[PDB]
Amino acid sequence: VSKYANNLTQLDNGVRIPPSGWKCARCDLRENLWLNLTDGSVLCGKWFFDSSGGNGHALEHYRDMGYPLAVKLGTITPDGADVYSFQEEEPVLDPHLAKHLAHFGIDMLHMHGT
Ligand SMILES: [Zn+2]
Repeated sequence: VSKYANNLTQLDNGVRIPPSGWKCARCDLRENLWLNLTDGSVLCGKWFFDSSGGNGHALEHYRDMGYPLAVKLGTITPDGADVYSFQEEEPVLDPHLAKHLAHFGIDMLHMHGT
């Protein structure tokens, strides 16, 4: 569980999650994405060997905003999703996933949670 999730600061500043449901800033990846919990910056992170992209936008986001938390998009299930912390450096959980995703328009139950 993320310890930063307790003190999760969200920043609605032009946050507009795309009609694609997800896709990162830098590269053109449809998967392996990291949706920032704060301002809603969607980035990604390739799984070792990838031939589509996965550049270092995460560090840039730490340079720009400094918010080291993002949801691993694509792993979103009715139960929950995977989250990565750049601050804790670990794959972390969030006891407010549903709230955060719901505030993002991300409905886990939409496909098969109802
Ligand atoms: Zn990317």
